[PDB]
Amino acid sequence: LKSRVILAMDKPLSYQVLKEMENELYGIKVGLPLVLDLGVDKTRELLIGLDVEEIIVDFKLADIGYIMKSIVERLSFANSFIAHSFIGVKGSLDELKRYLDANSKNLYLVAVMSHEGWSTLFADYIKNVIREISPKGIVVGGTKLDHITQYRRDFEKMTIVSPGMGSQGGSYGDAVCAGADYEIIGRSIYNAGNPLTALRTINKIIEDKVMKC
Amino acid sequence: KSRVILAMDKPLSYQVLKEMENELYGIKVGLPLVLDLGVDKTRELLIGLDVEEIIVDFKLADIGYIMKSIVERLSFANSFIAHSFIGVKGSLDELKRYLDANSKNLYLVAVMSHEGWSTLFADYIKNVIREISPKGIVVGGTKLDHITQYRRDFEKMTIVSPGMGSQGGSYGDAVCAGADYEIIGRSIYNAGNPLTALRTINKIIEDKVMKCK
Ligand SMILES: O=c1cc(O)n([C@@H]2O[C@H](COP(=O)(O)O)[C@@H](O)[C@H]2O)c(=O)[nH]1
Ligand SMILES: O=c1cc(O)n([C@@H]2O[C@H](COP(=O)(O)O)[C@@H](O)[C@H]2O)c(=O)[nH]1
Repeated sequence: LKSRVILAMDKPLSYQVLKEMENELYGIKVGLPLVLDLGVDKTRELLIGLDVEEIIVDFKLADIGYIMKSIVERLSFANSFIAHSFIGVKGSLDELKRYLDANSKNLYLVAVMSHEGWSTLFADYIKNVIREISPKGIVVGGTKLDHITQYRRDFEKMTIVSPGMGSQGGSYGDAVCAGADYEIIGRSIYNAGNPLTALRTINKIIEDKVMKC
Repeated sequence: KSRVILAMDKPLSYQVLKEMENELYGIKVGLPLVLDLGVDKTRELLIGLDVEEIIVDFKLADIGYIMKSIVERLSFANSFIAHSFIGVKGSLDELKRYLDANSKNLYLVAVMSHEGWSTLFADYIKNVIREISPKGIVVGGTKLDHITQYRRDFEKMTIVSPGMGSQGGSYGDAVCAGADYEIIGRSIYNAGNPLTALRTINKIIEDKVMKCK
């Protein structure tokens, strides 16, 4: 089958390794630590040499609209961007969404985070923001499986991406089983002795889990 | 003495900054700047400057591991801004610990300046701030009543307030409402003569402060 993995590239991997990974990943999530290390120019060059379904730039955008737009205009190599939902619509997400739509870029909104300290106190407000903005997708922690299932019910056509797998405790495939489309995986791949073997192993586990699912 | 923190969200010349250094409290480094110049040239530009405080503002809003990875790359700065919404355990707690270990200041975004910022989480945010006990907080200068309220609630905290000029805030009103410093971007860096703009703004702030004091 086809991979459900989005590589969280928060640290550089060699072109050699990434080249082999191309056809065994759904996408790559480009993180701020990576871009700070390589610079925008070299980040773009790196990705140009790669062929994956989706390149997602994730700077966890959470500012006024002007600043979020200023950031994304500098990163045209991405297909999609991640922003927070909690910042709200007027003068923040509305401006960003307008710009991204005008430039044929996708938006993902952070709905529920993976760490224990995240509050789900404001799900009604968060859902309204999401419903209002109408992003391509949302981020829902793979450590919060019940939230994944809840969000999939409340948003049937939404792309759901789920991080917190491996390092943070999520067992590979549980998020997809609970309703996510893709699982975001960072350290368990890029810090592995052999990141390629790590990816191939994970793809197997996910395949197995989904079937028992 | 200046109460202005220059929001450097686009490059300005070393030439100009050197004249500005003695007429500013501090400089807030924005993400578009660092994307443009790269980290190493950002370092070079700013360490070569003499201001009281350099605050790196990438609106930190991730898990602890990632937020720490980000700030470790910009440790020349004195202070960092993070969102309070993301919560404590596994996020802000790890960041605060790391920042403390390195004698860095943390500012938490408490109330944002745009219209879409919800008052719904006011109590939750206050709790996070009490739990973390950061050096300062960010409270929108377009939200003067919130500044005053937050000043009463956290009399010992540094309050910095953006939204002055471009977003409609009148220079000095934020300080008069009880903020220590005002954050100002476009009104200065997009001015025909940024130096003149800053001097004009400093004059306006001084006049206002002398009246509200
Ligand atoms: O709630 C969230 C949202 C995220 O985007 N992420 C991101 O998912 C990735 C997880 O990386 P790791 O597999 O090494 O735990 C990181 O890029 C992180 O910023 C997360 O961990 N939790
Ligand atoms: O609620 C907030 C919080 C901010 O940090 N800011 C920051 O304050 C600055 C405002 O710049 P400007 O004066 O050009 O509006 C920007 O760096 C922005 O990211 C804000 O505008 N509103």
